[PDB]
Amino acid sequence: HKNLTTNQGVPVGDNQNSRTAGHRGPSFLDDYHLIEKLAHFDRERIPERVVHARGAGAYGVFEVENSMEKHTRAAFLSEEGKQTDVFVRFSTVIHPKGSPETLRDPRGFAVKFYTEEGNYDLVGNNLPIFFIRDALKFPDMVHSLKPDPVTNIQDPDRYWDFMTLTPESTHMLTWLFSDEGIPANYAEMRGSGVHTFRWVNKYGETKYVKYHWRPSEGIRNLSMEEAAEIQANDFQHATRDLYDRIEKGNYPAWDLYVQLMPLSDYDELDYDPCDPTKTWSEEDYPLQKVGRMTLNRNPENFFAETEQAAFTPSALVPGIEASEDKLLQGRLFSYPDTQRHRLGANYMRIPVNCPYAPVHNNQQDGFMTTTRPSGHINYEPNRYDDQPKENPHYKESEPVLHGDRMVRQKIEKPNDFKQAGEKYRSYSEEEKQALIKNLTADLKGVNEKTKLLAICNFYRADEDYGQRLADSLGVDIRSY
Amino acid sequence: HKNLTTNQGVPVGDNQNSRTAGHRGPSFLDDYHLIEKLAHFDRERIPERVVHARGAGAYGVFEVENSMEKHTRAAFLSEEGKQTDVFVRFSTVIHPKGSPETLRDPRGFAVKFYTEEGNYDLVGNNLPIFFIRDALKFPDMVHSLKPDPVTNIQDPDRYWDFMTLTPESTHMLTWLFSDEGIPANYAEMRGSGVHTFRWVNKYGETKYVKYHWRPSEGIRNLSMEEAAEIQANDFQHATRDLYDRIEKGNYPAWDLYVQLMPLSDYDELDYDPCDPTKTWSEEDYPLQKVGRMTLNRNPENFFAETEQAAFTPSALVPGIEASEDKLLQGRLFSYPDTQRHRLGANYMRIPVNCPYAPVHNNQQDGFMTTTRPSGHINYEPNRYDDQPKENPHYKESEPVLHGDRMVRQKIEKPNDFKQAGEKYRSYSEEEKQALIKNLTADLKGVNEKTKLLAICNFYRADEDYGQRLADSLGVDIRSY
Amino acid sequence: HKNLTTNQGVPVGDNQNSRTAGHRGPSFLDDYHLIEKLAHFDRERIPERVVHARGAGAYGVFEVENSMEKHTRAAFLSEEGKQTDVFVRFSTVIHPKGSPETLRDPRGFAVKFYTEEGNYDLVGNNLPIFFIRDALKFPDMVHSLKPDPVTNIQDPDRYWDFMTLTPESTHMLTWLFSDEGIPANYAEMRGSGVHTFRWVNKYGETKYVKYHWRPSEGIRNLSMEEAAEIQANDFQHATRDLYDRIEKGNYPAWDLYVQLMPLSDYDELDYDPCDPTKTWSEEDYPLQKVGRMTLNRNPENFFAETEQAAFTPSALVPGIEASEDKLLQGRLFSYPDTQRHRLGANYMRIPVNCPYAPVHNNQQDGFMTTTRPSGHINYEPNRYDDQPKENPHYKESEPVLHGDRMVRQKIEKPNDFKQAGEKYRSYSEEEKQALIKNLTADLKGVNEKTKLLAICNFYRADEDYGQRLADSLGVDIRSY
Amino acid sequence: HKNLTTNQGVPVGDNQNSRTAGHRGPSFLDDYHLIEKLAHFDRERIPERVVHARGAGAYGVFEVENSMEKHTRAAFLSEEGKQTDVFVRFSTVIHPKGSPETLRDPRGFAVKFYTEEGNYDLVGNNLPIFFIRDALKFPDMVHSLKPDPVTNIQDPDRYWDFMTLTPESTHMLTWLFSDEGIPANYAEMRGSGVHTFRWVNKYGETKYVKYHWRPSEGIRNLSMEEAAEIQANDFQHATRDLYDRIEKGNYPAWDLYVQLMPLSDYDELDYDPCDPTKTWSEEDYPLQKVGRMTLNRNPENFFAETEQAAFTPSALVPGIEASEDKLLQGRLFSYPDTQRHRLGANYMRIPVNCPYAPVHNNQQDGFMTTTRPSGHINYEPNRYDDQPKENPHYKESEPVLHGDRMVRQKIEKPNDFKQAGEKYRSYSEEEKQALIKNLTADLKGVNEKTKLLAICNFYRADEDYGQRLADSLGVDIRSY
Ligand code: HEM
Ligand code: HEM
Ligand SMILES: [Cl-]
Ligand SMILES: [Cl-]
Ligand SMILES: [Cl-]
Ligand SMILES: [Cl-]
Ligand SMILES: [Cl-]
Ligand SMILES: [Cl-]
Ligand code: NA
Ligand code: NA
Repeated sequence: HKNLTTNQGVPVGDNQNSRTAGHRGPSFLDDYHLIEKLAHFDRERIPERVVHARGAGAYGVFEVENSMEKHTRAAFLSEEGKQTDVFVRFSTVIHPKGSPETLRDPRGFAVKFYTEEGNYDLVGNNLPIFFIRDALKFPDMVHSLKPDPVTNIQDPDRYWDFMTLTPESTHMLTWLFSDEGIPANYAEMRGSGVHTFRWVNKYGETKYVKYHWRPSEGIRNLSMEEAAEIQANDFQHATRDLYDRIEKGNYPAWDLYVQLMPLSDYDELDYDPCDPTKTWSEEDYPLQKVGRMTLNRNPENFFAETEQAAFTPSALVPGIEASEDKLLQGRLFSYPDTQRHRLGANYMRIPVNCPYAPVHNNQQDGFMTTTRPSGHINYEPNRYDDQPKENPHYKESEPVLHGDRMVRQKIEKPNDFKQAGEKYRSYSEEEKQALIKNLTADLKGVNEKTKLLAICNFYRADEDYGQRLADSLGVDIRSY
Repeated sequence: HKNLTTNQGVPVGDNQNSRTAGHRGPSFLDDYHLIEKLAHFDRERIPERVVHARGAGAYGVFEVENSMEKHTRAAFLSEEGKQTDVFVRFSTVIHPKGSPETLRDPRGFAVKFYTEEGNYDLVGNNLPIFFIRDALKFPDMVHSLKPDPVTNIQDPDRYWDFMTLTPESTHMLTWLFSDEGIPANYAEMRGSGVHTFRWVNKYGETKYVKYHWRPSEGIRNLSMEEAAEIQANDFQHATRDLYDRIEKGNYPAWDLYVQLMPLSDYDELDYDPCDPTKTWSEEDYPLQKVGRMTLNRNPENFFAETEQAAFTPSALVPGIEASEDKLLQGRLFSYPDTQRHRLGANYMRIPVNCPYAPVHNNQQDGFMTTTRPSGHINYEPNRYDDQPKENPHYKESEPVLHGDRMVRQKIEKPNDFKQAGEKYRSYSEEEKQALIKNLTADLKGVNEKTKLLAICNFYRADEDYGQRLADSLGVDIRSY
Repeated sequence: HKNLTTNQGVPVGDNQNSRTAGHRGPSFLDDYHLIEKLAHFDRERIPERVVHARGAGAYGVFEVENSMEKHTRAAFLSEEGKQTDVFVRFSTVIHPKGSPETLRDPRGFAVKFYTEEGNYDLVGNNLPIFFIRDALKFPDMVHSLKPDPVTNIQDPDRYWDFMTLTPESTHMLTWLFSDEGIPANYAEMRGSGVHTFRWVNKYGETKYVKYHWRPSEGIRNLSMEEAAEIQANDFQHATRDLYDRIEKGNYPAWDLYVQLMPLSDYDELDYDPCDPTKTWSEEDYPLQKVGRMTLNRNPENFFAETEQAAFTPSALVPGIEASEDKLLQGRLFSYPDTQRHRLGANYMRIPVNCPYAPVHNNQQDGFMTTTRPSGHINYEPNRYDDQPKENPHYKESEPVLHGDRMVRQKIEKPNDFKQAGEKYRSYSEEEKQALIKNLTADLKGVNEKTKLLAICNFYRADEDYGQRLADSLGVDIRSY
Repeated sequence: HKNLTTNQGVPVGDNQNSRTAGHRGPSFLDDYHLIEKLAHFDRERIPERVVHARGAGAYGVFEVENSMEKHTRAAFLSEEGKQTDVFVRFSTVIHPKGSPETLRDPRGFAVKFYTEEGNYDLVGNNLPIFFIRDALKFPDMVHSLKPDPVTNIQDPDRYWDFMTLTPESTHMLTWLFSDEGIPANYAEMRGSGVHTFRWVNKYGETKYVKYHWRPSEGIRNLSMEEAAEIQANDFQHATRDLYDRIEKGNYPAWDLYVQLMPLSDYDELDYDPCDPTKTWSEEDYPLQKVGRMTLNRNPENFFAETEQAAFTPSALVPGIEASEDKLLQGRLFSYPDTQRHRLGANYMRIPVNCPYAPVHNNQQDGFMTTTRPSGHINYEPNRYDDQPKENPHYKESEPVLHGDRMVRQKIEKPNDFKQAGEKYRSYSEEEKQALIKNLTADLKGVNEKTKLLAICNFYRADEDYGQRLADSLGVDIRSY
């Protein structure tokens, strides 16, 4: 048995009735419990994520099967059997909190590893490539996909205007308009790091790496009709499914594989291996098993832990570094930036975001300082041997720069269409039909000129691809 | 033709490429256009409304048919034919911003009238009563209805626990579990002030008043199966329908009626006329036509005008005052309190929220001061005849207090069940069948003891009502 | 020995050099440690307090000498010898952070008692009365006293305009313009509750109470010239003194006394005992010793503890209640209101603001949720016997209302001048000379009409008082 | 004559009395004017600037005497007689908002030019060099100079610990401990760009540039004793002096000069010309007159205009670019980053911060959106010719990078002592005595080892310098 109290710790005498002039009169200003309770209620909500606002979280463990020390000094990967706690958030992308999990969208697949050398965040999606290759375009792309700023409803005419004028999107659209554009839930779902990163070993040697997550449950997708039948009765079916699996002891898992590529392989490929519109061949750069992640614990509070969770691709650990990928480069900035706005300056002290490894530094103050700081010395260098100092065992690598000037210029070998064609041809006939069906339903209402440009882009990917789409849309492409 | 610019007004040379070390190298910090554009992107979102987060707005006009000056000095009601501009937001209640408009919920019906004596907000719902009668309970009620704080899914076991232990909710639930719990859209929908207010005329005479909005388009509702079939294909159908009517010149309208009641009728009744769980008889207090409101204009920008719209029941104008209704009393505080958090201290300068009437006062500063203030004199009294002064022609009435002490105590004559029984019996047989069906589907999974208490509450309302519900839930109540 | 780390817990390799294109080239965006460290620096500051921005804090203990249970059920006062931890902040009033502590101003004297029945804040000043008697005037008053909104310099012509048109200020000005307007430091200083409060005992009986703190160190004050000489060499002398006394073990202390007055004495006094422009005669309502407070510990971090400290007069504990004082009434609202803005919705979780008594309630979420919440049940009533419940042993009293109606009307018997005359006459001749001197230097540049009004107000207080001031300002008042 | 109103535009009946239960009873919650007026009061303050918090602003004009088009395409410099409007803020550095203007500190000298090609901010100080050369050290440097985080008082032991361990500070300390460390006011004061920037002409040719502002009123300083005498009677004397000069038509002015240096001179020098601890010889790189800035207009409101003013070194206009200076490089980021926090995401719409040049882009939303946005198209590329497009006439230059790797490494030729020794010798004997006096008073209480290191640093600058300082501090340095 417990008293209900104010936030001052005074037991509440009456949690039913306001204080008033007799039993039916107007209310008094001197009712501290009323005003405190209402004022906190009035302040419960914080801004949702700018994208990926709808999602669900879980905790688990990652266990190493094959140590990776030949290729990376990363501590969490250093020995067979090593277990590292994780927190994971899965999400849709474009619509707000509260929106259905049956809509077409990439899915987010964000993993926070609480390592002995700091937190490492791998901020992936299910699909392994992206629509764009430079972060300067990201607000433009998002604004085109988001609901129209007048009507508040998503408009294909708007995003297809953008995508068509951005032909590097063609590979990604070829994946997203398969039925994999609507994963059945979060458990039966692919994961991908998307970018190339750099792995750096104890000798200072560097390889390029890609990450892949393979579901123990298998990959399963929904047709447009299957999605509509679910949407009719449950607009949070994937959140529900994740929670329910874990509560029942049916823990979903993913095996982590990597591909590894010598830096020197740049020069003989017909694409840029750091162009995030590209995959790497699994025949030429085979998947290598690393370990397995199992999610086995639901959060205790959705707001405190899942809504407030903060991931960033710049949360890198020794042995794992960014590549030169221009899309990645902007993400390094945008995440902690948006998080300072969304969550406050001190968002890294929110429990789910805290490292297991020690934090010592000379930062101070900021809104909601709750950590009980002490000491006179908040600057370095200083004369005190016991105060925190830099440690040169933990320097990052020094990537070679091939460029001689500060430039704004597209990468060489963009190759916008080749891999889209390759993906198209890799589809079964049944898969090709679904792609054409899904594209047609999306394109049939859009501006004719934009519709034609879309057909043209897909035709450059593969002639059959583009001709089938033209036929299905009733567009005659003879004069071209 | 226009240049794309930074916020400094410098034309942008290249809106495609980040600044990098050659065409493929990493990105430079000295790229003001990238950082500015990303940072503003990262800050687009503000907190959504704590309740009624999903909604849609429109502008229009209210015209007086019958001047109301014998009963209220309100300027906007003073003459036949007098037109007043309005802004209106319609909404659901419980789920977040992107959530479907096919869910069961009251609907918000908020009207801002830009009058010559200031803005008047009538912050209504479609349904004419409420679940509770004291604002102290509102965070409890909402927390029970909202998604479970662990799972992020709404749970009937939670809100039926609260509602059953809050028997004053019994009238409201008898309306909400009719098919009127799911209006077809925002146009074919009732509106209500819910509370009794006080109207005060030029002689200082006061009557109690209730407001009702009657749709020109008629009232239409959805069965659970009809709601599911719409939900399958459109989670924003009511937002779409409002915009589309207005874009096509098919402007929806509502006629405004009032009921008026002498203060002295308090003793003539077996309920409190300021208990918001109660309606007033239309036989005994007939509806009197006031005028008509027609919505004819969509906003130019959804975020700036609809998302940032701020209404409050305390935005009263001369001749219209609060009643002693303890639920209303809390609302007077909570809206501008939540708005200061949600929108900023200076939220009343946001264009949609600005009055048409002049604003002059001694308030100053606050975040985002954009109004070009001037002058040395920001205090009153002051010796300067030209500075703003108080005006005694605009004093409020002085309501009589019947209570002799500051108390926390329920109103007398709560009468929690009588009007619920009356509403039940007023239903057609078809309507009664839908109510039972809708209650049953909601109750069938809840805790058995709570289930029984719900049945009991409805049985106290009407024996047939409660017995039918018990039969439909397979609960044997012989022996109570 | 410790590593400097990022907020991700990664050891920092180099805390001296930014990442750049060779040893002298421009900087890279991929420098997580630079960006994180700068971005947090950029966010260190929060808004200062709207008034009382300059101040200093200390911890200590209050011990009861005489139990107060005949008069109040307050727990912290129940027994001889009972010790309660306190936090205290002392302050100036008008100028910002960083301003000198040699300026004329009331001094704040704010005490938080961490009691077994919740936190009790007594938010006093050194002087025992105030300038105004209704909170509606507080922003006007402050704006007049604050630096001019154009020039950023305080202007006597502005605040004497307000004060002279607000004759209730006349008693307060009679104390503030003694040399007690400029206390020597925070230790050698009076403290006062200012307001009448209500004390309620175990039988439900109520008395009015005033609080007084008497320094162990005695009261000492600075002449205008003494203040200037300090200001020359130390603009933070009182913050320095408080810290230094404590660091050297010379702990300052105050004895707490009360006056007590029957409610019934209202009707036979020639002033309102809840008018905060009034004191109560110490002959007629003698000082009664309660206990002693000793300050013996400096805070560990000034920002986290003293800057973030939040006091409110509405932090009342059982046995201690507001009076009807209309100035007090506004404070109940304003403090927690400002604090939600200044410190965040969860400011009560900041360590210095936390109660020692347990906190349990159904509030949730809000910016910077750090407390690891859990559970499904965030609503009451609920079916769970273990969840927090109200406790009827802790109801507040029910003050009798003597008023008929909701009114906006000055109190009866304002008596603006009588006590100001009595205080004048109580001054030694030296003290009377200082008063006249300090008033004269402040008034001599003000608008002649405002100057004459000031003289009149003081002449109504006491003829000799007003005549002396007139003589000293060279103003001939014979014709009046 | 005007009505005082609420923010809803309702005339106020009574601005003196709260609404209460009779003339003396407690206060009612239904008092919208009280709550609104107090709640806005409670939200007036915003965070002060993290450094340079104490300052004053004025408007004026800059006029070109000698067109600069041979060296820069900057529009505002393109023709003789061309006038550009400016806003200017002057400041101190380390202490908070209300702190005295008589303290030792660099002074800020920030100029915002409202040009036809956008706003150009030149964010200078009075002194022409800085303490450090890499922005990574800036929060360290500030934390050491700021008041101790425990005591709230500045401590020379703390900043001298840092500066002595940061020998690059030696030149700057040599200027700051002359009596120029305390300018007499803001008018009689030097201005400096400090950094080398790049000027780029219409042919794409680049030179290094330094900026210098020469006061029409001359340079005048205060001794320590002169400063104390002013501080005794006025802690805002420079704020006062600037306002007063302008109000009486005694407009202060500064002539702008530049030095220009070929990029190819890097190897001809024994220091790095982009090391901000270094000046360039006026013999070798002569001062060239550009034009004159006159300040002739005080702001209308100090908060709206001066407190909310936002400058950034990254507000560069075509023809003027950053140099590789690593200190500059961090500032490009930190200013808009801190401003978004301090002022809100939309701080560029605050009037003083608005460009005169047109602003069009695809940014949207954010707190306090007051600009009435419209249109469907908030993304680029898009199919619409009339929407804003990039303009390739406004590309920035492409600086040559001399580095081949991403490194964290100090510049070559730091040369920490040489220019300090040159400055020392350039002082008159009277100036040398003041420098020694000021350094001695600052150093005499610091830790002995730190004291010795300071002496060593200054002795490396010049033997006489160091020996005089050692003699004056009583430190025997013969064994070294
Ligand atoms: C320029 C490109 C991109 C930008 C600018 C960007 C920016 C952002 C931002 C600002 C957020 C909100 C973060 C928060 O509020 O805590 C976010 C979330 C997210 N992004 Fe991205 N993103 C980009 C590309 C990508 C890519 C390529 C992926 C996958 C590789 C991805 C996966 C995600 C995920 C999964 C989340 C949600 C993380 C969570 O669960 O909280 N993003 N992104
Ligand atoms: C209508 C009257 C008043 C209003 C509206 C008002 C409002 C405020 C506000 C808003 C603050 C800032 C609080 C914070 O940020 O924590 C403050 C501080 C303070 N006020 Fe008042 N105040 C009033 C009268 C008084 C009175 C009568 C006293 C003493 C009797 C007083 C003593 C103080 C003190 C000591 C502080 C500083 C709190 C601290 O140390 O942190 N005030 N006041
Ligand atoms: Cl921010
Ligand atoms: Cl640090
Ligand atoms: Cl006002
Ligand atoms: Cl707030
Ligand atoms: Cl609660
Ligand atoms: Cl843009
Ligand atoms: Na191994
Ligand atoms: Na010329």
